[PDB]
Amino acid sequence: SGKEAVMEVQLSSTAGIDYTVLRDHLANGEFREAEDETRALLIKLAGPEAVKRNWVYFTEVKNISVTDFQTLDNLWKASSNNKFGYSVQKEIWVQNQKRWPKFFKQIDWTQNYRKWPMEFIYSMDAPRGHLPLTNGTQLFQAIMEHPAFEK
Repeated sequence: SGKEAVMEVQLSSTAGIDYTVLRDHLANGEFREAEDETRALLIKLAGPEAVKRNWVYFTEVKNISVTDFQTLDNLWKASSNNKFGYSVQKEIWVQNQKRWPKFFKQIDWTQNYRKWPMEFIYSMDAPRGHLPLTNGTQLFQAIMEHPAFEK
């Protein structure tokens, strides 16, 4: 169903975050824009200091709620026949023995080191775990180690 699946997802937030824009991108298959929206929300979610400077410190992922993360992940999973999502990324990372460059290769972020944003794959043709992005490396870790997926 693809586009229909994204719509079925319940859109919930501890922090009054309006996921519709993302949802609408992800539904209509607008992965590039969805990625950009995703980043922007993660910033807003990390709290005021994060928003002021406009990137996120790995420390601040602690601040982001389970629900909000789960919502993002649900949508990304939904838009992708469960190929995309933070949780997916954790799975692929754990499956590669938490060994980073093995993982980065399995996620086709190297296929070199794919240059953003022209050189990335924003489509259903992308490998499982290719999206979304999160570009050191402690940040991305903190996300996956987050309790929303642990589980």
